[PDB]
Amino acid sequence: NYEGKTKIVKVTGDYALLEFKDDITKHDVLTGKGSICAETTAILMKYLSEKGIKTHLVEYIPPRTLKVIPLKMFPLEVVVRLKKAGSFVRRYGGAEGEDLPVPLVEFFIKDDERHDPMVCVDHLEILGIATKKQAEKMKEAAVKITLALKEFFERANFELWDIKYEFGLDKDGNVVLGDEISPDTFRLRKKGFDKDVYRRDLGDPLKKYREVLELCRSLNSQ
Amino acid sequence: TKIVKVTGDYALLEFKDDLTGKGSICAETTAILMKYLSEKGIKTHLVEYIPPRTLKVIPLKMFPLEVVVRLKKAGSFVRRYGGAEGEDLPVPLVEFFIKDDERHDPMVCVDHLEILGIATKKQAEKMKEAAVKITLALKEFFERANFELWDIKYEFGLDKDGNVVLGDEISPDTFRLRKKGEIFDKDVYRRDLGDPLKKYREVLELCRSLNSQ
Repeated sequence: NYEGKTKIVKVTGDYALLEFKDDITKHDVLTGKGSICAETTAILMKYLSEKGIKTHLVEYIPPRTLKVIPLKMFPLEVVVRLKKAGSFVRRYGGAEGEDLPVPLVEFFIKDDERHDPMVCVDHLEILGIATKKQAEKMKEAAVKITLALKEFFERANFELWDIKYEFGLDKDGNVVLGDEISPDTFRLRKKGFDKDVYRRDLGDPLKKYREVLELCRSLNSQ
Repeated sequence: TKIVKVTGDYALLEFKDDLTGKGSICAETTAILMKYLSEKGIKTHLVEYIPPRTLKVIPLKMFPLEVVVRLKKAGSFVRRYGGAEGEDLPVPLVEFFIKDDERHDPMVCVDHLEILGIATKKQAEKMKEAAVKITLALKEFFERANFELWDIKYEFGLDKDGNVVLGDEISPDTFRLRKKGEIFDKDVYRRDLGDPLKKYREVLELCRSLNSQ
């Protein structure tokens, strides 16, 4: 099968199973965190799929398993930034939290060894990782999804700072959103304080996850 | 290094040995390659070489960018993505780097240059095309003497009219050049480790010779 850092994938016949673990990356292991991420992923991806966006989710199998369609994944991490934060401020400066004029899409070769080096489309073509067409699809999908998700959390007055995606090809060569969608892959903040936020997070990390889930459940029932 | 100093309608770019005596060689090399590039239709800030270390150049508003063109996988390219050192690239690869020492000159794709206010798609786009042309013409130039260009770095700026122009210099300080069929030797690096100007001298003489010296 295959055991990654936060989840394990097991190919079962036609479909595949994706089990979310309780690990963290301040590495550790919070209890019930896998179930939380599995469910918010399933809620978010369901919302996306009924909109036409292709994702690998077939269904949610409580508590921490997702029935997914196999995909031939790209060794890539596609990040969309709506606001300046993280490695973005450390590389180009700016005000963490400042809005960008438009959504920024960045590619990173997923390679924990040499760490995850950034790449531009030209790189993907030369390294034969993806074609100019696939790359451009992934970019279009990433932004589409990012905006759709942005409007989603918007209903709750929460703002999406940035989020990371991973895509793959299904049995027909379609670009499909794989991986997950949870606090582990995106930075979401209250509409318009560092100290405070940092406090509860250090108090008990599982709190932001619980809050995100409840939030998704809430918006999901409307 | 070297120091630029405007002289009214033009500028004077003085190459300093900054501790050696390479500035003269570097200026002459830059003048020879940059002059050959011009007849190839490429636009550079070169007006003329004023021996032994100055260049009469047209004033330019420089882009805070180091644009790299790789012909073969080497240096930072293999470290980042692996692959065999010296392996030729299907097509030249252009990479952009912001000049920010405090931030370690982060790489930036086109969408960055624009979103960051550094350049426009059209400018970035243009620096790419030029960089590839210059590189190919330079690779061709050295192949006539059995030398292979591995990678090189250029800097561009905008002239008073606003178009992309090649700036800075072209010398051993900006490109990696090896003779085809070179087998690295321990004793050679070592002993010759006392003559830093050696590579500069051979390059300059290489260019003079090719310049139909």
